[PDB]
Amino acid sequence: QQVWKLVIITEEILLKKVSKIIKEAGASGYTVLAAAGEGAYSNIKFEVLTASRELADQIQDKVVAKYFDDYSCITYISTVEA
Amino acid sequence: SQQVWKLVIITEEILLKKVSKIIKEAGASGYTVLAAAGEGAYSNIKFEVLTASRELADQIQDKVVAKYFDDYSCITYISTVEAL
Amino acid sequence: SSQQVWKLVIITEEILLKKVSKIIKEAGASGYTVLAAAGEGAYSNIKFEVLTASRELADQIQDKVVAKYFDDYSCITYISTVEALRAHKF
Ligand SMILES: Nc1ncnc2c1ncn2[C@@H]1O[C@@H]2COP(=O)(O)O[C@H]2[C@H]1O
Ligand SMILES: Nc1ncnc2c1ncn2[C@@H]1O[C@@H]2COP(=O)(O)O[C@H]2[C@H]1O
Ligand SMILES: Nc1ncnc2c1ncn2[C@@H]1O[C@@H]2COP(=O)(O)O[C@H]2[C@H]1O
Repeated sequence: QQVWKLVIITEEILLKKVSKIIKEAGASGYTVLAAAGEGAYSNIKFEVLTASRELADQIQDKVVAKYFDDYSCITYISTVEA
Repeated sequence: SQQVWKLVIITEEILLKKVSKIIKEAGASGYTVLAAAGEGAYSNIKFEVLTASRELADQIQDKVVAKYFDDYSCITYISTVEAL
Repeated sequence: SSQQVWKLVIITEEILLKKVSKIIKEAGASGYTVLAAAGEGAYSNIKFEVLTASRELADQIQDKVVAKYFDDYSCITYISTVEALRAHKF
């Protein structure tokens, strides 16, 4: 019941593209919340729970490779108990 | 100092008052709600409830899941954090 | 391939947005995220999330906000750890 929580915080423009990467990669779902900040609720925070670290890592590695340079994004991973 | 538990519940908006009732009636210090959307559209809510005792978190959790999980789209998980 | 970073959360009334933001930046944080929130102790609270690679940085921010506002406003704070890619700077 120990799963991994992937977080992606990125510009709101990427809502469909990032949720595509999540859905296709095989995640059972995702959560998304409106967010603001610096680095106006112009961003979104993705939360993807996955049964395996490797899946979380694969989603993050694709999102980062495709979008980290041309859009402002951060991402991190933690573990939770389900 | 002091390790507390973070119970997260994600359910749809209409359970807001019934779930908050369960949290308060279980004797939690309080709770935090954020608006959220997702797939498993922004008419779901995310509860976060922090508790000194994993006991308290687990009861609140089972009582919510018993009453509503089968009939409503709903997820939950627990982690630990460091409070003051 | 991963590095430990600390995540500081502060939940306060929305009116404290400008003051708390300024305390985060003045301590040298690379950034912060804010979400709108409601709760009990409609979305008239705010949740800050501040990631940093030094627990000392997180401790300074937390100590200053607690000292300044936790008497006069209803707030909570906590800290946990997360993992980030080494390639990223926090
Ligand atoms: N794997 C997952 N990761 C993160 N959030 C999820 C996951 N599965 C379900 N959820 C959340 O739980 C909610 C249940 O109802 P919804 O499908 O409307 O929206 C869902 C998401 O917000
Ligand atoms: N035990 C708890 N778990 C989660 N959040 C809390 C808890 N106690 C207080 N809070 C949050 O702290 C906030 C302080 O102001 P409010 O009472 O408006 O709303 C409160 C909640 O958002
Ligand atoms: N150190 C940090 N802690 C928390 N959030 C951050 C940090 N750095 C950047 N962010 C978030 O990542 C977002 C990236 O785009 P923005 O610059 O619009 O706003 C940023 C913040 O919301």
